Amino acid sequence: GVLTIGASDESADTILPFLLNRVSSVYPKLALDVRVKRNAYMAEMLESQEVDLMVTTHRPSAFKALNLRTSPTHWYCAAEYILQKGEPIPLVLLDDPSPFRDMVLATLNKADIPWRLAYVASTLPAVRAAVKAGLGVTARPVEMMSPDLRVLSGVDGLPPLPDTEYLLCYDPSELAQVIYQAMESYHNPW
Amino acid sequence: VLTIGASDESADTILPFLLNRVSSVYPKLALDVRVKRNAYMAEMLESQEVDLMVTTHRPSAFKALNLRTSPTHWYCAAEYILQKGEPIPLVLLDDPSPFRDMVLATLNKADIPWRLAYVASTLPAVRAAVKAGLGVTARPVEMMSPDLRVLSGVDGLPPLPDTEYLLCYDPSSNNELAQVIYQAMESYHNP
Amino acid sequence: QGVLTIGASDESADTILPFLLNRVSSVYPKLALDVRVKRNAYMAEMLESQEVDLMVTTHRPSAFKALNLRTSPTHWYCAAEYILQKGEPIPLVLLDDPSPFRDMVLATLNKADIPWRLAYVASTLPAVRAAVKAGLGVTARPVEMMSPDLRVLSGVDGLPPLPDTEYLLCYDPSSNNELAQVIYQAMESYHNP
Amino acid sequence: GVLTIGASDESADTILPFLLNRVSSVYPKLALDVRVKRNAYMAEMLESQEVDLMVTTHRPSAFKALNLRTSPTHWYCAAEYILQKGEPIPLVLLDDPSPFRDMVLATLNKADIPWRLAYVASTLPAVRAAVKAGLGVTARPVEMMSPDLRVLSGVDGLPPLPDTEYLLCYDPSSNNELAQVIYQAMESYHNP
Repeated sequence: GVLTIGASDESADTILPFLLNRVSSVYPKLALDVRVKRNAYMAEMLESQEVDLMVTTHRPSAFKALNLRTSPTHWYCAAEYILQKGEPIPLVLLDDPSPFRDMVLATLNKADIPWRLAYVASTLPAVRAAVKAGLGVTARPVEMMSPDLRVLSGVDGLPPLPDTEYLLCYDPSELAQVIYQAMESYHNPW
Repeated sequence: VLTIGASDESADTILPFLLNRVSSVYPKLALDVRVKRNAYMAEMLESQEVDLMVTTHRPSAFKALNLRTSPTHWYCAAEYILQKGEPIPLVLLDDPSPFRDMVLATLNKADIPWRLAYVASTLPAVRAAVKAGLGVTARPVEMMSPDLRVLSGVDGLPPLPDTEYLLCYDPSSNNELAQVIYQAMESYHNP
Repeated sequence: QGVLTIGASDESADTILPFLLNRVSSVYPKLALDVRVKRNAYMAEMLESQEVDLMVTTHRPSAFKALNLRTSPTHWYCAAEYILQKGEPIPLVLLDDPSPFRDMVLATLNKADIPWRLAYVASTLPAVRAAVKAGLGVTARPVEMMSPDLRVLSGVDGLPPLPDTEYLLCYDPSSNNELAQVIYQAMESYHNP
Repeated sequence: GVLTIGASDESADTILPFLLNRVSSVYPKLALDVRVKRNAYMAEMLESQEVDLMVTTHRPSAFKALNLRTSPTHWYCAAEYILQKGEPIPLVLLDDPSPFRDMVLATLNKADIPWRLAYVASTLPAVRAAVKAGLGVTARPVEMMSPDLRVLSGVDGLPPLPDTEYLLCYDPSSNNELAQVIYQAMESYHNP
């Protein structure tokens, strides 16, 4: 057969290595089409059966969703960046939609923290680069950590964040089913 | 409103350096950084879609300032087993990528048997397959993570050309942002 | 123009000593730098005996001035594909005493009635990280240890939160070393406007 | 019983995750204390039988030595470090002994390149920290590469460097049956 996997850029390089390793070890005859789009497009890709399985950081509402990894989410800035207390937090964000864009704005609002969109771009590479160059502050899971970056946390004025879930998602409505369930009886243990 | 195009490769490696300097010396100026695949960089700078370009493929018709020279290495999974004797299983982009063109030529010019074990459309798809131990690729030395192991001559792979990180400009436009920023980044690498 | 002796613990030598040594050897380009790197516990003794003029540690002293250079979150780590069986005592990878992180991880887990066992005790950090990555157990370290070999354990895995780790530049006020104080006075004027 | 492995500070965290991982899956039956000392002191530890195995990047003369990893060795400096042309190359090195210091000076003499010791340190973390702080140049295996750093190659005028071998080391003239059984386990599992 031909297994098509959809993964967000975010979960593509963090948790797809471990999955894609296991896919090509138990079913070694099977061709692998890994399609990477933004995290927003992942629902439409699984609904329209463009992909057989999905690895996302945004829980869907209509599809069974197995959790592969839960990461703490951190505020990030450049290692030598200066977070100016008093002015709005200068945010470096994706354009609409990334739940993370939606999520970080909600979190700073619920803490009465002014913010600003210092840099909006359409891809993670543009966002990652802008934080590292120190154009402002962003939020991603703990796996984005490089020596380029520093964590901004409560003492710098930034509120706690929800966890990141890296979710394998499957549509109940044959090769999608067996691979999901092979990851599910191999996830807990045994 | 300076629009900078950067290859998927060179986006996080060499654009932090540039994007830092533009938004510090000319801190007023809005930034549209559009990042596409490595091949589309040539087309984008001529068609005036971008003001500037940062790629690892030297163009022939554009000014090209070299921002960094890194060695290119073969990579496989840290725990990968490369079976010497049977064909080199490549993890590559689909056409086009100069890295693909360079890898096949370097394997062809040294008469090494190979195969496409995995052809992908994006770097995140390629990296995942290398790290999962689906085959080998060649990328600049900046991709080295603990997931990966370096293949060198010892394992049967010939040396690879350097990776050049290029800031590129089209002189045939009226773009002051392009020209003065290209000359400004020339005032740092070699004033 | 003198020879500045800086003491750093294994952890804060790697994380923030590049940042420190960069700032020192740009304002005083003539000044020689002797950095002696030991465990985190020997750091208090070293500054009082003026074996070093200044110290960078993650354990706040009781007797010394302390400039805060970075406050990082502290996280539990295990190997990326490690399996934490809920129900068995947590197998810990630790240093022997003394190490602040040990005292914290033991105090942390005791403070919330979670059983543990010493799956691996090591003598040095390179041994500890190697043991965490080998999937021999759990640890707690600042977020700066995070590599792809590893996975972070949080609340959903049954582990309590951790107090932050502070990377502190310290000075002996019971001293006469213009070197220590004036270099100390340089580091807060770049970490704060 | 108790398996004592010595690792260099260098190779302790690079390739010892794999070995100590493999020891504890085939023999979860034995306790193991890994003590990491400087890269030179590894040999004396195995001859004086303080440790049963060694993992080093400096080949010893008296002991069995399994090749576990051959990775390219590179010049490093700070990502934005500025290497002047003719002026002598300012080196960031350990003080004697680290064979790496011996190797950097040996190869820089084979091509007649002027140098100077801009920064000598006591520990690997102090040397790497000075390289990252951008006080000069060092040469370390490709596993040191982080975004802090840039690689110096031929383009900038520094000569080529030899590979690094991460070697599992054992003394055959000592009858540690546990040492050899772990050596052959890493030898029958480094070759499938």
